[PDB]
Amino acid sequence: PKAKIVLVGSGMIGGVMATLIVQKNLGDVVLFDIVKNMPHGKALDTSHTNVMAYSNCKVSGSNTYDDLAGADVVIVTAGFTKAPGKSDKEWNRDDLLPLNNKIMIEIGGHIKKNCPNAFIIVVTNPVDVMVQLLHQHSGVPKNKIIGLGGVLDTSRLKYYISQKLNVCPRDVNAHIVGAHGNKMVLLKRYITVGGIPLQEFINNKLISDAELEAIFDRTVNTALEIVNLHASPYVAPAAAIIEMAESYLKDLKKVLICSTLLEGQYGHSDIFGGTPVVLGANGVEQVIELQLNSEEKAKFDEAIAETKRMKALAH
Amino acid sequence: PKAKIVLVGSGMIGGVMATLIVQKNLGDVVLFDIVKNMPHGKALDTSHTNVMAYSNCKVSGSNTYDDLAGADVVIVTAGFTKAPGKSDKEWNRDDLLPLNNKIMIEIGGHIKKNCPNAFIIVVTNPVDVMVQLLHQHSGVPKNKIIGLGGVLDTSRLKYYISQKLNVCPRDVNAHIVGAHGNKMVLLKRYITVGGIPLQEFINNKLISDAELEAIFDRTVNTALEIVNLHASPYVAPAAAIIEMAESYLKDLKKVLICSTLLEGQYGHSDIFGGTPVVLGANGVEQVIELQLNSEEKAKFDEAIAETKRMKALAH
Amino acid sequence: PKAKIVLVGSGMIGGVMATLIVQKNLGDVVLFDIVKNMPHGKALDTSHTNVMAYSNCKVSGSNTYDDLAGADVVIVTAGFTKAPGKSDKEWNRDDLLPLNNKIMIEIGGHIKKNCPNAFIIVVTNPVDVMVQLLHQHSGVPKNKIIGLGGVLDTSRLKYYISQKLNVCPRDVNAHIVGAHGNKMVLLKRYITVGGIPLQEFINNKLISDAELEAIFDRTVNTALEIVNLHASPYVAPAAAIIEMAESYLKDLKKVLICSTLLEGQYGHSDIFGGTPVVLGANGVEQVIELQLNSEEKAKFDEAIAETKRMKALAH
Amino acid sequence: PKAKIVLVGSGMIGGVMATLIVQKNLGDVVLFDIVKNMPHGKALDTSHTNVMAYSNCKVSGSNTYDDLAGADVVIVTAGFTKAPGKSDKEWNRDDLLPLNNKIMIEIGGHIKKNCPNAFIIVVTNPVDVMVQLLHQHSGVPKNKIIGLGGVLDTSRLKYYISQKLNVCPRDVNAHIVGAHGNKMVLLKRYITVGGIPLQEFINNKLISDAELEAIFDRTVNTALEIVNLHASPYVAPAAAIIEMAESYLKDLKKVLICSTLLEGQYGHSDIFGGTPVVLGANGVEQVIELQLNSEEKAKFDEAIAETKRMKALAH
Ligand SMILES: NC(=O)C1=CN([C@@H]2O[C@H](COP(=O)(O)OP(=O)(O)OC[C@H]3O[C@@H](n4cnc5c(N)ncnc54)[C@H](O)[C@@H]3O)[C@@H](O)[C@H]2O)C=CC1
Ligand SMILES: NC(=O)C1=CN([C@@H]2O[C@H](COP(=O)(O)OP(=O)(O)OC[C@H]3O[C@@H](n4cnc5c(N)ncnc54)[C@H](O)[C@@H]3O)[C@@H](O)[C@H]2O)C=CC1
Ligand SMILES: NC(=O)C1=CN([C@@H]2O[C@H](COP(=O)(O)OP(=O)(O)OC[C@H]3O[C@@H](n4cnc5c(N)ncnc54)[C@H](O)[C@@H]3O)[C@@H](O)[C@H]2O)C=CC1
Ligand SMILES: NC(=O)C1=CN([C@@H]2O[C@H](COP(=O)(O)OP(=O)(O)OC[C@H]3O[C@@H](n4cnc5c(N)ncnc54)[C@H](O)[C@@H]3O)[C@@H](O)[C@H]2O)C=CC1
Ligand SMILES: O=C(O)c1nsnc1O
Ligand SMILES: O=C(O)c1nsnc1O
Ligand SMILES: O=C(O)c1nsnc1O
Ligand SMILES: O=C(O)c1nsnc1O
Repeated sequence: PKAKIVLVGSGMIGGVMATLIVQKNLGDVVLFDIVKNMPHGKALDTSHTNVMAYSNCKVSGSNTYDDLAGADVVIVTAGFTKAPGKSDKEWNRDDLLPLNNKIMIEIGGHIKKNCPNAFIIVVTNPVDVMVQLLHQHSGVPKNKIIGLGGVLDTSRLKYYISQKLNVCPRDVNAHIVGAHGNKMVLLKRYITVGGIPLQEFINNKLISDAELEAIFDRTVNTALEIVNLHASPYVAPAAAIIEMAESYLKDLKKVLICSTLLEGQYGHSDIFGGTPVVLGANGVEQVIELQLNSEEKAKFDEAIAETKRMKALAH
Repeated sequence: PKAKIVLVGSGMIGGVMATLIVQKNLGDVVLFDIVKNMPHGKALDTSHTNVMAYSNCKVSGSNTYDDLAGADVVIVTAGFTKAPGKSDKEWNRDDLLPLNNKIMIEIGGHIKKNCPNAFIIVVTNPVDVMVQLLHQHSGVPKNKIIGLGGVLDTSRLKYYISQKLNVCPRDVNAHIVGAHGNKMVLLKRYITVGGIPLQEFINNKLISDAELEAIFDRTVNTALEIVNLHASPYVAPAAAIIEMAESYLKDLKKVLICSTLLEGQYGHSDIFGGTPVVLGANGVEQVIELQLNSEEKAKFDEAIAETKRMKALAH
Repeated sequence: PKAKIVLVGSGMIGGVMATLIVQKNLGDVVLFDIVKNMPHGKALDTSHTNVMAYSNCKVSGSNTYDDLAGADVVIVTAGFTKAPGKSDKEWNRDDLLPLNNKIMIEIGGHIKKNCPNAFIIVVTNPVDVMVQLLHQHSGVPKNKIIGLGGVLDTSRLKYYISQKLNVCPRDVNAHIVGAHGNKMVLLKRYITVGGIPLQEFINNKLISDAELEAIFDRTVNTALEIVNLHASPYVAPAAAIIEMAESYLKDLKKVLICSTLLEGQYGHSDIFGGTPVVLGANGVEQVIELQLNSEEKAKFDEAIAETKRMKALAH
Repeated sequence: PKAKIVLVGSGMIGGVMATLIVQKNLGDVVLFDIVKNMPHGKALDTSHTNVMAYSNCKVSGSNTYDDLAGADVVIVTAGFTKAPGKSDKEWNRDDLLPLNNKIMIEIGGHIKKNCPNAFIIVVTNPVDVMVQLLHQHSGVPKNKIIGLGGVLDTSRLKYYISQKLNVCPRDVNAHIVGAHGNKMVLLKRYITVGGIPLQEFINNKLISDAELEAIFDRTVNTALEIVNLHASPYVAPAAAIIEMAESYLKDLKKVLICSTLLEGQYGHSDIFGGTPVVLGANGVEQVIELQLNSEEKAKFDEAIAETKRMKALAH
């Protein structure tokens, strides 16, 4: 029987996710939200695309937490997108902390009761904090919950480099680790193009170090760039989440960078941080530790310290 | 070289269209709008999905009409979604008439100048009126412009019946003609399930005539149902438009119900109305005239009369 | 975890099936055959396409019946393609009877022992006979075993008509029932184009009755036409089988014409015959009985009588 | 209008290619061969899959060279698969030289006359020799003709490593250069897993150097392994060719290792050899030169020397 996918939060990212799930025929979808009627409306609209897509996925709205019962995958976007009061210039994910904390606790209790065996993907910011909080309150095993970060951050870095080099976007591979936010760690040493070290393209003057520095800055500030032009990013975040959910559902075993519980990797324990993992039928099947140098490790440490700082304020 | 697809209007439907184009690798996309910066922001967000989708489609924003130059396909959603002043209870597509008319004229002039050989899909309501107005002002051949209607309306009818019968949505086929709006003509006689007349399923008590009447009413009022729950429909409309655009771009020759210039079919000329057409490389390759009975023709006439009434008020 | 799909028979059709399964990422594949080493060779070749296809399906060869253990779907092509001694001019599926009978019994015993809960698709000719024999010896429920016939036969009829009318092949729908072989029943009354009765296109002189008669004859004799040009058909048969297997695996609920146990439909019981069925997670979820007229019923009876004649000779 | 793809040679690889083209709706297909009727038979069988695939690609057979007229892409598999007289134990691509040389000249003349603007992919062995011969006789620009090699060879290396590491096959990237045959150059230094250097996985004892040496040997001898089990490889070769053809047709700009004219790269000129190239709308858009060390260069030189040796014998 089809997988049951519950989207806890039916806002902008939730809507794109439901659309992409039907396009890919991935499973039945529940759009859950605290807002009355809205999820039912989005679900109805989305359900009709089964015709155009040649798919057969139910799409239903919900205002009832117990509809989590029987969930195979739960995706959590519930929460605030901006500190009610701060300008778009001064956004920052850190300010979402006080707004989204209590929400993870409430959701965690309902997961523990209704679907303790579900695979969980957390999106709510600041994600590296929120994911651990949900882990602690839902009681699920460490191999069954991850947070969105690296797939999204690297899509931007990969894309921008592919534009400069005039190659297929997917042919650029790259790693961003530690945390999802302004302290994200961009690993220049681990960038490849068609499996070839980026340094060879730099040596050939096909792309310069200065151009790469500008792309790095653009990558870190992308969410901000989009807000200064439109609104909180939702299309690419949704596509990133679905790539993760799909790897689990279809046992693809893709290597994808996500927030996961660290147990000594990079010298860190008792905290979640971004690192390449392998996602398949058993959830997080492997946690891959990059063999970072001391300079890279120092930056990783800065990222973890910021997650810890915000974790303390959420309590 | 890739097709160039210009979305004239970068609102809700435009955003889903850009997303679906990248998912399907259909061509380069321009999100054009009169609103400053917003299209650039949506384009940036959407562009990153090339990575997750294994695609290579440029996505760019625009505030400049001359970016229509070189367009292979132009999709027009530009306009108003609601009479600024009327409640959601009392919506009606007819009220969008005074709000969207001048916009078609302006767009038509820019198409004539920049991309006279493009294939045009009109979405702005009331669509059967707006499409003819754009046809007259853009100067394009009758085989190169159509309006959205039947693919969207029938997706709802097909979906609702498939739910009751527990079969694949695409396996239900159905026809709604005349016009897109409250006078749409639902043809009960032309419904099939797996290619089998629906009447056989009625004879077998698998679905009743009364159940079908309720589905018919729900179908006509779907846009209203969604607004009373959320907002103007955008996900299914977008998927319907892309199915049409894809048939053209890839020379699929799909039979799809769209608004097209009538030249004697059903007894009507000099007006656009909804009817099955074949869409391929040469645009509207065939206009199919259903052999309607007198009772069905009477309803078709009512639909055309309403298009004519609104056409007169737009002038 | 991924579905396990065992192909009992690794000849021409088995090879295309394995290829298509990897293309669609449908599940792990076992190519089983009595021929030593050959299945291992085909499996190795096919396994490499996971790279090009972005898939992750194991493909393994087997010469051991107990590898049926854990099978979710079993597809049976094992047997003879031609009476060793008869020319290509005089082929006939009936002559395969004495060559393939004992093989179904042997396979059935291994299914009963190793995978009694698997969904079975039988291909070996004459299929309407062989499928019932396998049903009786494997002990599986009637909703869990079907035979290939109508999806393949109608693909030809649909294709040939689409060529004449210049429309998308999938837009032509049609029904062929009773049995797969020279007595197949072509139902002219149940042909549609874009959901529209074919008779309307005949009335419009877009296709004539005489042209349709020629297409009907070509359809019945297609296997023979291909043999007189090349060899036993294998590419379309494989695609037809995979469409069936996919509907089951992904709970699509497609209406597809297949050989299934009749329990009074068309007046027949205790025999398998071709009729539209709905295929989903629970196997044959629905058996649809077409409301045939007496002339059509007479032809259906002729088809069943031929299945019965050959059934008797197989015993 | 749809691309026209002519398969010059309708044997085993040609058949899989036609099937995959229809699955992907890539363009119209002509199966050309010198064997009477056979291509027509395969074309007929394959054409029916348009129904199951939701595609609309014509598939036609041909025994007439002038059907090359209007070709957008030409794929050449025409020739011998084995020296008529040598055992399967002692195969070797070198022995195909005397059997396939005159065939390239004949085909080249017909291309120059009928489709001088087509993009050409050469498969016939020994490929690095045959591709240059076809280049010289067809008169096409150097950016419009390539040979199959690295995409196929690396699929095996990538696959075998992915099996050991339990990750998605596509997540392993690797490079094999110089020539397609027993002198292929496997570059251990350029292997990555999820974009991470393979050496990190070796350091972590997840895979050993000894295991990699065995995989390397298996990779070079794969064609032989399959023949000792079944027959000349055809499924993966076909998938590799289609990935190349698709990158061209859809302007994907994928980095793919293929045989191309060298003009100083690696110190070599006036010969074709395997190296990463970028394939898009303009054919070979970029030729990428790996920054090989002296030890790797020495092996590249050995590969080129073997191509030169056989080139001389073909004249
Ligand atoms: N991890 C990452 O890489 C990214 C994280 N995000 C974060 O994801 C979150 C969602 O983003 P959007 O969808 O754009 O926001 P949105 O505001 O459009 O949607 C959030 C929805 O959650 C609902 N909600 C509030 N409490 C709830 C509860 N208890 N249960 C269910 N629903 C509840 C709200 O009514 C709202 O509809 C934000 O915190 C954003 O910062 C956004 C992009 C990327
Ligand atoms: N034909 C059909 O079956 C359907 C038609 N529609 C109609 O499509 C239209 C668009 O719907 P949505 O995208 O939801 O509305 P929306 O309001 O979200 O987007 C409309 C966009 O057009 C822009 N615009 C205004 N004048 C313009 C101009 N001269 N050039 C370019 N852009 C301009 C606006 O700034 C706005 O961003 C509405 O009229 C709606 O009624 C909606 C659903 C179905
Ligand atoms: N139902 C339908 O619409 C169609 C049915 N067919 C039938 O399907 C059958 C297979 O066709 P092809 O693949 O082209 O034939 P094929 O001859 O290429 O393959 C048959 C394979 O079965 C193997 N085999 C024999 N006994 C076996 C056993 N006990 N267990 C496992 N394998 C065994 C043979 O070694 C051979 O490799 C034929 O009977 C053909 O008539 C073919 C096309 C359509
Ligand atoms: N480059 C690579 O990585 C690989 C190359 N190959 C080579 O590709 C070639 C084809 O392989 P298969 O399809 O398995 O062989 P095959 O023997 O099944 O097909 C070759 C076909 O070419 C036909 N032919 C002969 N002369 C012709 C002409 N003048 N015009 C058109 N057709 C002609 C033959 O009748 C035959 O049907 C072989 O040389 C093989 O060694 C095979 C695998 C990989
Ligand atoms: O990175 C993003 O796209 C983003 N938008 S709002 N919150 C985020 O993490
Ligand atoms: O039918 C619709 O989905 C619709 N929403 S607003 N305007 C429309 O025609
Ligand atoms: O119908 C067919 O394609 C066929 N080829 S051999 N046996 C068959 O039923
Ligand atoms: O490498 C191969 O798959 C092959 N089979 S025969 N000739 C070849 O190059």
